[PDB]
Amino acid sequence: PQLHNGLDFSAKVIQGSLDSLPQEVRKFVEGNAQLCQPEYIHICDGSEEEYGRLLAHMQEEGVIRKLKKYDNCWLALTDPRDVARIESKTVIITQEQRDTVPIPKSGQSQLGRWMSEEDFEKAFNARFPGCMKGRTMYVIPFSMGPLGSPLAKIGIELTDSPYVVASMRIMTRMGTSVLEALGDGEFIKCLHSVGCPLPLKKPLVNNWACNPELTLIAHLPDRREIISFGSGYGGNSLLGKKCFALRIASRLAKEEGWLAEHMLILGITNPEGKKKYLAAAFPSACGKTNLAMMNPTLPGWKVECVGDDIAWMKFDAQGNLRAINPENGFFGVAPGTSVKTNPNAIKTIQKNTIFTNVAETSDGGVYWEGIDEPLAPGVTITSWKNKEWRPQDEEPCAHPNSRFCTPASQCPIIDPAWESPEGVPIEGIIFGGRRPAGVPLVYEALSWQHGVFVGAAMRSEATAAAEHKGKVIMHDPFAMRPFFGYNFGKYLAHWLSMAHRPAAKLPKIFHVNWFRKDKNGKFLWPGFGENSRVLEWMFGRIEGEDSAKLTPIGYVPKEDALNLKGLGDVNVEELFGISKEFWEKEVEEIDKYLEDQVNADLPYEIERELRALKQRISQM
Ligand SMILES: Nc1nc2c(ncn2[C@@H]2O[C@H](COP(=O)(O)OP(=O)(O)OP(=O)(O)O)[C@@H](O)[C@H]2O)c(=O)[nH]1
Ligand SMILES: O=C(O)C(=O)CS(=O)(=O)O
Ligand SMILES: [Mn+2]
Ligand SMILES: [Mn+2]
Ligand SMILES: [Mn+2]
Repeated sequence: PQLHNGLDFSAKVIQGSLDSLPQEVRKFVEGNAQLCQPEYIHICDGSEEEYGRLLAHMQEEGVIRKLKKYDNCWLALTDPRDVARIESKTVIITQEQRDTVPIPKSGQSQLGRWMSEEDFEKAFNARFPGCMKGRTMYVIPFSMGPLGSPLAKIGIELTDSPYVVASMRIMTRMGTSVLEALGDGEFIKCLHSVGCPLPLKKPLVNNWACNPELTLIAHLPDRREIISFGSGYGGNSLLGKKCFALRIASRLAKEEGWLAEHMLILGITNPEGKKKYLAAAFPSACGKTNLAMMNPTLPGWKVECVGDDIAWMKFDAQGNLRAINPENGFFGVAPGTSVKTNPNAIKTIQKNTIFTNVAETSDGGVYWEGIDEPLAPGVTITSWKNKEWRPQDEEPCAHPNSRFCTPASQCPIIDPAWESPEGVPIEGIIFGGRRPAGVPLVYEALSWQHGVFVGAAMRSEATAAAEHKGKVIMHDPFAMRPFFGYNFGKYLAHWLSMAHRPAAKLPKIFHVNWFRKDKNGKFLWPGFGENSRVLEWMFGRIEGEDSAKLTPIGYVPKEDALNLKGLGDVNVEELFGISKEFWEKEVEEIDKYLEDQVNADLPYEIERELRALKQRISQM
């Protein structure tokens, strides 16, 4: 009801009907419509006709270009200030601070950024009132996970960016059918705005609308709401990926008893016809997508991909830890992808793929550093800054965090159970990061408690994913440091509690390091497809083969236990060298980190493993 006509937005709907929306869905749409004041309201249906109209619209607006060399591939160049996640401006709103982060013993919490409701209300009222003036508010109904899976969650994202809508059609399952499955059930509320209401006060760079000064990515897990403003790039705008499927999902997983982790899922088959599934948690820009799509160099071995970034795991009635990929596509880093490193990715991104901030060749193709592919004579390269680029310049032709957005079903080695609603049984979990020194190539945990300690003690040199710089070894426990949704001490206690469940079939826990260098700064391990030799040893350990050797840090492969045939130049002494001087300093850094960041919320079982490791190292 109303006294005038200022609340009924039915006259602004250009596709769909507010009358056909569920009541709680319509309240969420009309409520924010009155606040953001959009010129139009577009209810997405996920059809090919709608996807084609948005591509044509963005091309006419100068947002995206058509890559004429491939089949339905598009290039988008963004503002140089809006190129990655902004971890510093990502906050979690809870009534009590201890719900979000463990109260630090002295320093500042590196495990999350908390903000009170009172402070966020002021930051919200200074950004969103009238932010969509003259723009179209798109309503995106999407489902994370197979539409029908028990662990499937439905979300509604409001946004004023057609680039977000197009990307969400690739990365999630979006359409009219998601609204039918929702009904009057619960959904996650997602609100996004680029923060450029018309008329524009500031001219846009590369026709990319963004507001870097007022960028804010807020999470309210008690309200099931995600509110993002100012950014339209990747993890900031695609609210169903990092904000939903990791931060909010980890909170829900703790409440409901499952797991939401920053892990890939791959299935590997041996020449004897046995197939196992593995999960691996690597930090951002550390090799997850390359591992999940690996072309193995060992004959008779095959790798199939279930997912490359996010995993939702939960025990079943039989005690098996089952995992699903809640995503629908791949949002992977472009630089470094070549026919040598990731040939299965090259086959995937040749059609129906949206590229962001990669270089364009004059014949209509893509180009980036590490592509390992020469060009034809007369072919010129246009950098991501929309400028002419020659190999003589200092700057790279593609941004380090440039991405491709391709459907998962196009991957030639996609696992036939990647859309199965029951999930795949995980028999192994892999941790690791970028360590240039000290950490051996691979080792195996001694128990479930030691394995949880291994994940909590993860460290890796700073990459180019967030906004950190410099060669600095930083802590990244479970590769979840920028994505924790609640107290990290309670996160560890949730992982340790898995060993208390009846009939539980706990997987083995391994730690790898593809990035160990020698004294020359050269990589000691070739990596990429050669990592199948490391996965071969894991496969045998899960079966129970006697190919392990006990060390002060865990189980390492025996002498002549790794298939190193063909790589006769590998320095096995330096690949598995365990220096006591290095590990005395390493445990000191882990002790100082866990004591300050977790403090009174640290489970005793984690402190016991820290004591045990330091004792075994002292006896060396
Ligand atoms: N030396 C070495 N480098 C690798 C290996 N695998 C991947 N890399 C490099 O590490 C970078 C990380 O690539 P990704 O697999 O996309 O990183 P990611 O873990 O998926 O990170 P996100 O996509 O942000 O979640 C790539 O650009 C590769 O160049 C490897 O086995 N050995
Ligand atoms: O940061 C990561 O690990 C990503 O996968 C990229 S984004 O989706 O967070 O932009
Ligand atoms: Mn126009
Ligand atoms: Mn990731
Ligand atoms: Mn990836």
